Amino acid sequence: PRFLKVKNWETEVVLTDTLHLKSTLETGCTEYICMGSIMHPDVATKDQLFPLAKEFIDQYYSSIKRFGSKAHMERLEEVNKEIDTTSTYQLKDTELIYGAKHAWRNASRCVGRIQWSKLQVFDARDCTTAHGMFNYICNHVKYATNKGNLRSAITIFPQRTDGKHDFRVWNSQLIRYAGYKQPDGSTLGDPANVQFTEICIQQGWKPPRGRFDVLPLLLQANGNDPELFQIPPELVLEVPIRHPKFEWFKDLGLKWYGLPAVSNMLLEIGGLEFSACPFSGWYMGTEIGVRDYCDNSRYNILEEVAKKMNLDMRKTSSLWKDQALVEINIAVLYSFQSDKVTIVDHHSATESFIKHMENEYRCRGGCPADWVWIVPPMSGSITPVFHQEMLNYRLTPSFEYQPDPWNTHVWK
Amino acid sequence: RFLKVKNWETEVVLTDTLHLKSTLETGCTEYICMGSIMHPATKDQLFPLAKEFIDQYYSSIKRFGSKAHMERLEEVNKEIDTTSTYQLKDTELIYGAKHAWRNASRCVGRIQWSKLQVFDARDCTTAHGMFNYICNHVKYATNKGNLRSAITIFPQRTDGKHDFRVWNSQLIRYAGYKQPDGSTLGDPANVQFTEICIQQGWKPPRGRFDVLPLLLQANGNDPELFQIPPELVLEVPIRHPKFEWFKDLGLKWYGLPAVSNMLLEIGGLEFSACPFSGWYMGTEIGVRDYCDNSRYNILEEVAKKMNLDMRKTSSLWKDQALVEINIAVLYSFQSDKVTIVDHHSATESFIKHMENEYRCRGGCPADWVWIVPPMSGSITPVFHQEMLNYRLTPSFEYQPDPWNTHVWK
Ligand code: HEM
Ligand code: HEM
Ligand SMILES: Cc1cc(N)nc2cc(-c3ccc(OC(C)C)c(CN)c3)ccc12
Ligand SMILES: Cc1cc(N)nc2cc(-c3ccc(OC(C)C)c(CN)c3)ccc12
Ligand SMILES: Cc1cc(N)nc2cc(-c3ccc(OC(C)C)c(CN)c3)ccc12
Ligand SMILES: Cc1cc(N)nc2cc(-c3ccc(OC(C)C)c(CN)c3)ccc12
Ligand SMILES: [Zn+2]
Repeated sequence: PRFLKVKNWETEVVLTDTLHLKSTLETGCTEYICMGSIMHPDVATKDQLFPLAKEFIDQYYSSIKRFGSKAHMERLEEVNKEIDTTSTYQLKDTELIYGAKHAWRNASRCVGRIQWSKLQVFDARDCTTAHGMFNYICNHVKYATNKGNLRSAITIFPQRTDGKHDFRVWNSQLIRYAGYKQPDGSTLGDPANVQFTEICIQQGWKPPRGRFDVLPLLLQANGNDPELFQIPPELVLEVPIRHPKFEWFKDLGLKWYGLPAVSNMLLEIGGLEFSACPFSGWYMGTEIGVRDYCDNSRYNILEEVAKKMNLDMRKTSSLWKDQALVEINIAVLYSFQSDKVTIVDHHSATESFIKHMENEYRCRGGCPADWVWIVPPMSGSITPVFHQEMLNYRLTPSFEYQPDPWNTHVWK
Repeated sequence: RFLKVKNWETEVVLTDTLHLKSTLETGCTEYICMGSIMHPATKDQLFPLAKEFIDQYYSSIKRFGSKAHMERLEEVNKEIDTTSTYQLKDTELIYGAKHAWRNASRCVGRIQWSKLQVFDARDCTTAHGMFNYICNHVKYATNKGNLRSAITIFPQRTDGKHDFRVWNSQLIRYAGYKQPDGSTLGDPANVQFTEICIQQGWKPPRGRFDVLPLLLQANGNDPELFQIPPELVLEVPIRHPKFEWFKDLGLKWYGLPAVSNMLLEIGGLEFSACPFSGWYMGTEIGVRDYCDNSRYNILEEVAKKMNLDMRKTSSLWKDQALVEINIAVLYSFQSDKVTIVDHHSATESFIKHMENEYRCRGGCPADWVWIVPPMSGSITPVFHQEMLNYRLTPSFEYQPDPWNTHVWK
C-alpha cells in the first residue's frame, strides 16, 4: 500500500513514508524472512541501460522543477541516441554532481546524512593514468582536510566501459595504517589491514614496519596493473590520543588519522558505474578502531587500558570492558577536540540524524535508514535512534559494494 | 534454498535450513525491510494448523506416522468437527510452551528453553483462581532467589467474548504517579496502568516503589484486584561496590521478571493469559528512568554524584554513569544471591545456543535488533554475528491491551 508508518517510541512521533515506492532493487528480505543483519545479502546491455538512464534523467529534471520541459525532452533524446550508438552515455557535470550528492542522501547505513547537500564533487573523468589519479587524490586529501576543519568531498574517476578497463583504488580507505603479521603469530600495526599490506609489499613497497605506517596508494587506471604512490606525509593530519584525566593514557603511544576517506565502493548513477570514487567526511568518535591495536605481545588496547585503570578483569560482570571502552572513547574525542580536528560524538550525530530523518520525511516523503548500522556501537539505548523505527529500502543513485580488485584483475 | 550466516569475528559460517519451515510472515517485503518495526479463528482454518502442530510434536518424539500419531490426528479432527475447537494433551501443552520460547527470535535467553516449568491452569474459572495460580507461580519461580523459569497457562480463547487476561504487563511492577508539576513519583512506564488500578478501587500508597496489585480477568468478566502477599515479592536494594553514596539514592528493584500481557499460540489455539518468567539480564533493569529529585533522573543524579562534566555530550558523562549504574545492579543482585546474568555472559551463551540449534535443528530464528544489548553492543559477541529472522509456531504474540477491547458489565 501507498503509506508506511514508523513510530518513535520515546517521543510518540509518527512519520509516514511514501518515498519507498521509488525503491528499485531487492533487499534480500521476503515476507517470510528478514535479512536485516546480513552484511551483504560483464556490463549493462543497451536494453538494460535505456530505462535506468531515463529514470535518472526524469528524477534529475524533476528535482530542478523542469520535468517535461523542452530541455528534459531534448536531454532524454540525446541520452537515447548516445546509448543507441555507443552502448553507453556521458553525464553532464550538473547530473554528476546531483547523482553523487543523492547517492550519499540515499545511503541507508550512514548516520551523517544531514550534511548530504554540502558535498564537494571533484570531476576526475578526464583522468587517464595512475599518476593522474594520485594527483587527483592528493588534491582531494588536501582540500578535505583543510588544516583540521574537515570538508566532505568525493572524487569521481572515469566510469566503467567494458569491464576490462576499470579505474580502481585498491586501498579500502585513502589513509590507513599498515599491519604486519609476525612469524610468532602476533600483529604489529592495524590488524584490519594485513592482507592489503602484504599486497603492497608484494608490489614493491618498502615497509617501515612500525605501529602507524601510512599505507601507500595502490592505483589502477583504465584496467592497467595498479601502481604504488606514497602520500606526502604533510598531507596526512594525525591526532595523538591522550586522556583529559588519565595522564598515563598518552603513554600508550596511540594516534589516529583525521580523515576517513572510503575508496573501495562503487557509485552507481543512471545505470553508469563509477568503480573509483573515494569519498570523505569526518569521524564519529566511536568509529575510530584504535581499540584493536596491541599494546604489547598479548593484550589489546581495551585490556591494556583496563589494566592501567586497576579494574577487576577476572569477572565479566564487573563491566571492566564497558568501563574501559568509555574512557577510550572519551580520550578520542578529547584529543581531536584539543587539536581542533573535526569530529562528532555519537550523541550529537544521532540527534542530528533524527532531525534529518524527520525533515526528509516531510520534504521528500521518507528516508531509507538501516537501524542495524545507524545505532552506534556503544550506549545504543541512550541515543535517540534506538527507539526510532526505520524503514530500509534501496534508492538510486547509490553507493554499492564491489569485489576486491585483486580477485578479478587480469594481470598484464 | 539454504542460507548462510557468518560471524565476522570468528569467521564461523552456519547453514540455515529451518527457515524453510516457517509459515508466518515477518513484515518485510522484497523491496522494504522492516526489521526495526516493533509490531509489523474459525473451524475451517483450525485443523490444518492443529495437524501441523500435531505433526511436529510426533516428529519430535520420533513417532511420526505411528499409530498414536494417526489416532491423535483422527481425534483432533473429529473434536474440531463436533466442538469447533480442541483441547491439547498435557504432553502437547508442555511441548508447545517450550517451543514458543524456543522460537522467540527476540529472546537472548533461549539456551535455557528446554528447562521450562509448565503449570497447567486450564481448569481455572474465576479471577480468584487466577490469583491462586499466579501466587504459586511467583513462589515457585522466585525460589528464595534461585530463580527458576516458569509459565502458567490459563484457558484458551473460545468465542473471543470470554478471554482470560492478566491486565498487568508484568506480574510484579512498581506504580507510577502523575505529580502536580510534571515529574513522576515511581515508575514512569506504569502511569496509565496505575491510574487504571486506582480507578478500579486500589488505594495507592503513593510511594516510590509501590508494588502494583494484580488486575485479573477471567472468562471475559470485569477484572478484579488482588494484592500479592508481600513476602512473595523478592527485592534487591541497589548499592555500588565502590561508591558508598549509591545506597543513599534509595533505589531497589524486584528479582523476578514475569511478563504477563503476551499471547501464546499453539496449534491454532490462543492462550491470552500465560504469564512467563525467568531471570533478569542486568541491562533490562529500568531503574535508570526513575527520578531522584524533582527534575533529575537517576542517570543525571548518578553523573552528578560522580562529579562529571555534564555540559557537553562529548564528555560522555551519560555513558560513564550508565556503566556504573549497571555495575551497581549486578553487584547488588549477586550480593543478595538473586539470579542475574550480565550482557557479556548472556550473549556469549546465545552464540553457543545458536551453534547448538544450527547443528541439531538446522537453524535458529534471531532478531539482531533485539538480541544485541542496549549498551556496549560491539564488544559483545552477538554484534558481529549475522542472524536470520523468521517466524515459527508455536509462538508468543503481542495482543491489544484489554482496556481497549473490554466492554464493562
Ligand atoms: C560528514 C561526516 C560523516 C559522518 C560523521 C558519517 C558517519 C558514518 C558512520 C558512523 C557510518 C557507519 C560506520 C560503521 O558502521 O563502521 C557511515 C557509513 C556510511 N557512510 Fe557516512 N558519514 C559521513 C559522511 C559521509 C559521506 C560524505 C559519504 C558519501 C558521500 C558517506 C557515505 C556512507 C556510506 C555509503 C556508508 C555505508 C557503507 C557500507 O554500507 O558499507 N558518509 N557513515
Ligand atoms: C531465563 C532467563 C531469560 C533471560 C535472561 C531473557 C532475556 C531476554 C531479554 C533481555 C529480552 C529483551 C528484553 C528487552 O528488549 O527489553 C527478552 C525477550 C523475550 N523473552 Fe526472554 N529471557 C529469559 C527467559 C524467557 C522465558 C522463560 C520466556 C518465555 C517462556 C521468554 C520469552 C521472551 C519473549 C517472548 C521475548 C520477546 C517479547 C517480544 O517479542 O517483545 N524469555 N528475553
Ligand atoms: C565518508 C565516511 C565518513 C565516516 N565518518 N565514516 C564512514 C564510514 C564508512 C563505512 C563504514 C563501514 C563500512 O563497512 C565495514 C565492513 C568497515 C564501510 C564499507 N567500506 C564503509 C564509509 C564512509 C564514511
Ligand atoms: C551485524 C552488523 C551490524 C553493524 N552495525 N556492523 C557490522 C559490521 C560487520 C563487519 C563485517 C566485516 C568487517 O571487516 C571485514 C571482514 C570487511 C567488519 C570490520 N571488522 C565489520 C559485521 C556485522 C555488522
Ligand atoms: C521471561 C523474560 C525474562 C527476561 N529477563 N526478560 C524478558 C523480557 C520480555 C520482554 C521485553 C520487552 C517487551 O516489549 C517491549 C516493547 C517493552 C516484551 C513484550 N512487550 C517482553 C519478556 C520476557 C522476559
Ligand atoms: C527499535 C527497537 C529495538 C530494541 N531493541 N528495542 C526497542 C524497544 C522499543 C520500546 C517500545 C515501547 C516501549 O514501551 C511500551 C509502550 C511497550 C518500550 C519500553 N519502555 C520499548 C522500541 C523500539 C526498539
Ligand atoms: Zn527485513
